[PDB]
Amino acid sequence: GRRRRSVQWCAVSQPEATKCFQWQRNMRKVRGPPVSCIKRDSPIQCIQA
Repeated sequence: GRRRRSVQWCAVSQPEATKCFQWQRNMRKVRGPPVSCIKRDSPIQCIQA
C-alpha cells in the first residue's frame, strides 16, 4: 500500500520492529551492522513458527 500496511501490519511485536527501525537510525552513528527488517514481514516475521 502507501499508508502503514507496508511496515505496520503483521508487526505484533515491536521489540523487533522498533529496534530494526530505531537501531537502523542509530546504526548510522554507533552500530555498524546492516539489518533492514521492519517494512518486511516475510514468513520469518508475520508468521511465527
